[PDB]
Amino acid sequence: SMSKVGINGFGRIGRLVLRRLLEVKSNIDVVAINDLTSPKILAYLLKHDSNYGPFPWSVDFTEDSLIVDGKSIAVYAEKEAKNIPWKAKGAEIIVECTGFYTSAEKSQAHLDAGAKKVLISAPAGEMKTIVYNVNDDTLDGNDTIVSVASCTTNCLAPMAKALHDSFGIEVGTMTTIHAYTGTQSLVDGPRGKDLRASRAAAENIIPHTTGAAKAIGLVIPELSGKLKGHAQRVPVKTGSVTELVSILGKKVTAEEVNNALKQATTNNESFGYTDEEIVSSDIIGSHFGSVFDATQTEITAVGDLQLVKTVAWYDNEYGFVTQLIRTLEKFAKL
Amino acid sequence: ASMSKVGINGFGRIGRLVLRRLLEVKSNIDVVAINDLTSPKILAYLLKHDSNYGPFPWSVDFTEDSLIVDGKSIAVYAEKEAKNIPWKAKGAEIIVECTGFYTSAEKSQAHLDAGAKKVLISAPAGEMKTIVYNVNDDTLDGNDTIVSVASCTTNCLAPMAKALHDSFGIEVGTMTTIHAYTGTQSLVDGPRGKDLRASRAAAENIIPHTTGAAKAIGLVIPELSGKLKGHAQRVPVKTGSVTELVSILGKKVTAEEVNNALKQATTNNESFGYTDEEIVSSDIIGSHFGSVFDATQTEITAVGDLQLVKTVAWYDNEYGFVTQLIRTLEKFAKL
Amino acid sequence: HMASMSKVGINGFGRIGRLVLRRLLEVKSNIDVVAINDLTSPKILAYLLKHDSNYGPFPWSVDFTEDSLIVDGKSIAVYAEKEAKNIPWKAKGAEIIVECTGFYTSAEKSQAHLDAGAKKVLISAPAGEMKTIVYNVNDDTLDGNDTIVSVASCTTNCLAPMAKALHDSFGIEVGTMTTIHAYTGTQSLVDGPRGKDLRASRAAAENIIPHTTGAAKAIGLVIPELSGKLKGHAQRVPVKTGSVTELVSILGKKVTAEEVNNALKQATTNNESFGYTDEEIVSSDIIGSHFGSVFDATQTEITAVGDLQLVKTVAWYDNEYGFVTQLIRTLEKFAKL
Amino acid sequence: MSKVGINGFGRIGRLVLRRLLEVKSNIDVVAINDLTSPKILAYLLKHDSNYGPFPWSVDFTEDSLIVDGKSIAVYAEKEAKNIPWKAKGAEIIVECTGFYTSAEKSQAHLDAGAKKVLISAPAGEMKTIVYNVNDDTLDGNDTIVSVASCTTNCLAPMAKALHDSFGIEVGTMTTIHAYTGTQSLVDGPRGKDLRASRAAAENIIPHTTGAAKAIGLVIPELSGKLKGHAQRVPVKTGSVTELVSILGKKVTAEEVNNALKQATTNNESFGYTDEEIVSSDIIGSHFGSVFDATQTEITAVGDLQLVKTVAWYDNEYGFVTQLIRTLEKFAKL
Ligand SMILES: NC(=O)c1ccc[n+]([C@@H]2O[C@H](COP(=O)([O-])OP(=O)(O)OC[C@H]3O[C@@H](n4cnc5c(N)ncnc54)[C@H](O)[C@@H]3O)[C@@H](O)[C@H]2O)c1
Ligand SMILES: *C(=O)[C@H](O)COP(=O)(O)O
Ligand SMILES: *C(=O)[C@H](O)COP(=O)(O)O
Ligand SMILES: *C(=O)[C@H](O)COP(=O)(O)O
Ligand SMILES: *C(=O)[C@H](O)COP(=O)(O)O
Repeated sequence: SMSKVGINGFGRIGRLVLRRLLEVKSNIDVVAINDLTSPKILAYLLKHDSNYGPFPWSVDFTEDSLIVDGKSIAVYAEKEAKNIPWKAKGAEIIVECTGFYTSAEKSQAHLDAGAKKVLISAPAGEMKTIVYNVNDDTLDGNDTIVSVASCTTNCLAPMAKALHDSFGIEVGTMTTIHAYTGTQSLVDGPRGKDLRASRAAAENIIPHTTGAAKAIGLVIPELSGKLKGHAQRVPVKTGSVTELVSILGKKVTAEEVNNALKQATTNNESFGYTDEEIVSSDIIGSHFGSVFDATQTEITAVGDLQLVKTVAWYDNEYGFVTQLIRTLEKFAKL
Repeated sequence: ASMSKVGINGFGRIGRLVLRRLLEVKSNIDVVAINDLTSPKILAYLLKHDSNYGPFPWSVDFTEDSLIVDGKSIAVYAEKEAKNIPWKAKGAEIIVECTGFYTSAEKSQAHLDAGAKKVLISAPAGEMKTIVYNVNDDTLDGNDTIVSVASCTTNCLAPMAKALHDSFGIEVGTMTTIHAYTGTQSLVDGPRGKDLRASRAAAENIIPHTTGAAKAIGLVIPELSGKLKGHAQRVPVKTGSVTELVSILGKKVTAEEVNNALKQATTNNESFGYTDEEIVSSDIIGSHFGSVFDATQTEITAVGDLQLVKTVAWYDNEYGFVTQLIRTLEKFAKL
Repeated sequence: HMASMSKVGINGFGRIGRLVLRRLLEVKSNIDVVAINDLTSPKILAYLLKHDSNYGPFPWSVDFTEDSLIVDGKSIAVYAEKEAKNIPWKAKGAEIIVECTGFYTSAEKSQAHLDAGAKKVLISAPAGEMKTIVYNVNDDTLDGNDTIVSVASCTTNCLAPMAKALHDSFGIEVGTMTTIHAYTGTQSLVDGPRGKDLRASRAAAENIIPHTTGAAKAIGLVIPELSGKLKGHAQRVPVKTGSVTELVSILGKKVTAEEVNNALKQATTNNESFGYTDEEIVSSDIIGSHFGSVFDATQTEITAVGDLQLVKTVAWYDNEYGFVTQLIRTLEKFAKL
Repeated sequence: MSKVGINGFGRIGRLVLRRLLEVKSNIDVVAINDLTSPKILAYLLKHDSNYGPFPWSVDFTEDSLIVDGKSIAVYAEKEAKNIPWKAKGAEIIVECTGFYTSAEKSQAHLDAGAKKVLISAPAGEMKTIVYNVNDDTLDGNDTIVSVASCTTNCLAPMAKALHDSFGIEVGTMTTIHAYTGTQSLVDGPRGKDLRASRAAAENIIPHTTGAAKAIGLVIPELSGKLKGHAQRVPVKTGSVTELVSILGKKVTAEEVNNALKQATTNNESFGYTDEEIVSSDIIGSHFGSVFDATQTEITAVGDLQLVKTVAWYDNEYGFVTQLIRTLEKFAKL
């Protein structure tokens, strides 16, 4: 199985990818990173993290590398992926974390530079799009470029899968109350063409699109076209919650829904359950893609018509990263 | 000539804003007395200096037993029990009850025993007339003595639900409000009555919470009782909130039809605003509406003959709701 | 009679540039903004002008065309030039440029606006050793031959009036300042590279972040006698606007707190730039201030053992709008010289 | 003495328990006194917005908490004198309510049958301990002692190092300090202090600091020579103290840094950094104070010199580590 990884983009997701590989003592080794910033600044950002605290392992750097837990990781600085020297240290699978290569066509550049596979940390149009412990069995040995969808997709999918398997989802709409992220603005000022993205993120509730609305239908194809949604971005640094309002294929009670979800979470490393009265800071550093919260289930029933609201927490950074890593570990062995 | 002399019980966020709004609109209502647990010095400091709305627009001073606001005295009483408030001293006739401790007819009766004639409660207060101005204020009459203006979220939800119900019918619906933190919550993790989530640091968390709209809505629009449920997610913004409603309607619709219907309902409506601008919560701070419908967030999800309709309205849960309280107060005084 | 200059162009319609317009309209200035240069579309600029997270809705109407804003019914041209020398300032006869981008903070750089047809430039930031004005501290150093001028920084505009008053009353022998300062656009929203400065890379709304300010170092431009006598820095903190500067000085006289506060009170009298408070205010109370600086008598502290004395004085400032009111007073006088 | 009681299971009290378990202390917490139900206390112990999930099991009964399998009695007395500390034999009381910050007030716990009291705050004229500055002042006859305040625990090691190396002639400090429970969530009455009434997460708020009164008890040669205050700001925990001093010697920055570095060597209470840290990096710190050499500043004109030195502190967990050090020593005297 492939054991050598390269990371393109050592931002929030890239840095956490490394952290989680080390934490689970993966046999995968990160051999190289591509990013335009100096090793000294990357080392600083690896070592000190506003959301997750001090890095658990030693961190140092040289002019062209980081040294992490005594191991050397090359730092390349190519603006175009086609130029990254992935062959130099034998980088086989690229975790593409920049946001600038979110298509098969764009990520082909890494294969052209000598890698064997690419795992894209975002939705990436019409390609295999995997939420681990939902549809990771769709992968096979011939796949070369795959997506792990988005954080919100990894929250929504397991919950949608459980409801669909138990009851049928006829139609549904989701809203994620979502921690602010780097695509937003610190102060009011231009942020590309999206007006709301221009607004001070830590001072506002901000409506925003969600990657789940396009990606969910690739993950659970029976639900393609049956689900829409969006986000409200709010001033918490990480930790998010997805609410899904569905019409189901049969009549249910709150207990029945909660039981079905509890069953779906049993011995499921990707999908957790809680009936504790938690809040978002309790999900920070979670090792699930999604934690269903039985305390927030609500059934609104008027005869033949019933609306079912189900709610799951997710750490949009580290939780989603644990999912990426599960998918990567499987992807490497194919 | 109306029943113009008012007393405020509870000079907190809502009480102080009551005064600010009455003065802003040059109301004929005269606030003649306040009851609160704290000194006039402290109440004057809080009235003058506001973290959400800025400097008070009028002069503020105090004496040992009064505030002096724009040169007009307001008596300050410190009675923990409302039956002991001497409302007759200055002739306070209508009491704006803003403490949270008297949210029923039986409790707010104390003000009437203490010599007031009417009470308007700034919160849901059980099975009593419960008014969202410009939704059901025509249900008030001259015999009402204790009435509620529901909650902020009810004032946000009701006009949007009334419009949809009138134009399309609502068969069933569920709401979530993404809601600014309030004084019922906690600064640091620590006990906060019986509710476990209320104990958690409010400016550092998304905190699920119950909403007053969930019981108050079938009092305001009786055709909808039993048909809506909902809750809140309390989040770290200081004021400014947004209510999402997911409904099944009585007919099939397009987003444009929905937006047009809501736009028509907002026209010449001082309580209910409309936007198709890409606003965010800070833009609703200081709003003079109870609710502002946002056409940019309308979403129809349809499969077959099944349709879910998501409609969204903003509200300033402080000042916006207070403008509604004041409209209701002004009418109640004239009855 | 030679009329004062009345037509302004704004280079950079960021926070400062937008607030420049706001303040000119609020004061019903004689000065009209006739043009703006910025690379962002009029649609987005109109959206940002109309809706402000810090100051609320714009008080006048706003609309736009593909190449203009229409503000209070008046058209303002919008150009999109990357190089200042290419801005067509002569089209609407922009005479004074308010240079708000941060990319032209020197005489050499800002003279490009003169090449582009403007007559004078006022830079909204420190700009090396050029004429540098804190209004009501050293604006009487301006004259008719000044063509490119700086208004220093917000922190300079906070520190200087307090330092001037102390220097004039008592003497400042040496001093150091710390500003506990609202976060700004030069910082980061999430932890990530922000040029070469390590602390600027850290999430601004989630941290106390030490940061430079040249305010004290270059104070000799504004108060020559204090050149080289002051140092300081900032702690950037999670408030959206509103800041406070503390100055610890060795003075040239033994003083009491009352004596310090009285001298500062006299300095703030009939002074539209420098206010005084003895109220127990907090940062949100300074948001929207029309002063450059507001001295707070409640925070004065004298620590003294024998002849050894330290004096702490503290002034609030709205690092956005308050600083902008200073920029506008400077601009109005500059226009008449 | 090994059996402890906690009066007040707020931020400090819960973290006292957390740290005691973390260091595998032989101290045994046998009882807690707080007006809140065990249900709610167990929920707050389990789930912490600043430090994350509690690392041990937590359960409860109507009158107890069960922590890592061990029962801790929970009493609900509003007056300390009525707390029945003799029932489980609580000998040393960690007094964390803020309502008994004097000898005369904390005497109540001795009348209630405890042997000694350690107060988590300044408490007037009593022995006031910053661990690794003056913990050698404690002896076996002391019955009521203070661990000063978080800011004092930050300031003291920095002031002792400067004073020992250079002399501090006079100084003034400002701490840029995380908001705390004594402040207000929304603008509204908060006792008599006007600034405390203001929304803490939305403002810079000038405030007193415990270090102003306590530092002279910790370092007696400096009594009357230091003053200061706080600016409370919107971070949940993590703070930073700046001290501006007139020293008794002329110095360079490197000389100051070096002197500080030496003071932090083999010193479990006082850390050192030359990295470009920010406040979130101090959250969870196991020091009372971390001196930051990157912020050192020397301002000199002629033969006048001002020296600015800066130290980080986790005002919650760091200070609690110092409290625990002092408690462990106090229990053995
Ligand atoms: N977002 C909002 O704040 C909001 C919006 C709509 C309605 N409300 C509702 O209106 C009421 C007040 O809310 P608030 O946010 O102003 O609370 P607040 O806590 O800011 O104010 C409560 C005030 O009442 C005073 N008080 C408490 N008990 C009292 C008593 N027994 N006698 C006299 N004074 C007393 C307090 O000192 C404080 O000044 C509540 O019923 C609340 O549900 C609040
Ligand atoms: C998580 O991937 C990131 O915060 C994007 O959020 P989505 O809501 O999944 O688009
Ligand atoms: C408004 O009344 C106050 O914030 C309460 O909020 P609800 O969601 O209306 O209870
Ligand atoms: C104000 O100009 C801006 O926030 C910069 O702050 P300084 O502290 O003046 O550099
Ligand atoms: C720490 O003890 C608490 O936050 C008090 O702060 P001080 O600045 O030490 O009073």
